[PDB]
Amino acid sequence: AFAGVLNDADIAAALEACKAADSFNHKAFFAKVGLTSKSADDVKKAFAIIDQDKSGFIEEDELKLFLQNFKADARALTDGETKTFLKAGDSDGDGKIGVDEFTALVKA
Amino acid sequence: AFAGVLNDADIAAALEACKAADSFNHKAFFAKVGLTSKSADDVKKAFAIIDQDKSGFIEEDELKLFLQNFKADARALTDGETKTFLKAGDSDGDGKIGVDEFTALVKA
Repeated sequence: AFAGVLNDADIAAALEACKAADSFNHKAFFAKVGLTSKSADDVKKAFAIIDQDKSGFIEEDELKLFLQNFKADARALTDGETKTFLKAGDSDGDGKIGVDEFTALVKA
Repeated sequence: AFAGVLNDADIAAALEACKAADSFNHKAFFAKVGLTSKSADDVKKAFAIIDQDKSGFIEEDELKLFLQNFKADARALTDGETKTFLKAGDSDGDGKIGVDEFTALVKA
């Protein structure tokens, strides 16, 4: 879903680096794919794609499928990767990530 | 110190993927640099290099400098990366990593 608004090669390389189970690092991913340098406005767009059901939050089931928003055949994160990613982004502890949280996960 | 027993390109790419602060992932690193496919005997050799003082353990100060064993000018891990890496490898909770622990961190 980003393929048009993130570069093709950046995505591929991002995915290749975390093909092994439990090798995912969201900072590593974000930097490589090129989202860290994006505008808060484009980051919000990115957010909406990940939030598959448009609930206004990225729930754990959506975080598990994070990579698949980038390349449809990407692997699911393991439970440990998902919990780690959740824990880093979920500032208020509601077990989900809201747009402001997402923005801080991407940029900081 | 591995440059002769790990490939040049693998190391470079491993380092490039984690240049950003807090982007380090030991599984990602290990897989890319090529240590995961090594013999328990070569893994022990790797261990001895990281254990800079030959105490028989990789203490936290040595883990912080992990990358520098691969390329001398590599960055130090942040405190958060080091704690995470320590926590994943330190099975017995003595705050350091022994060779068997290291072996399981690399292979599993």
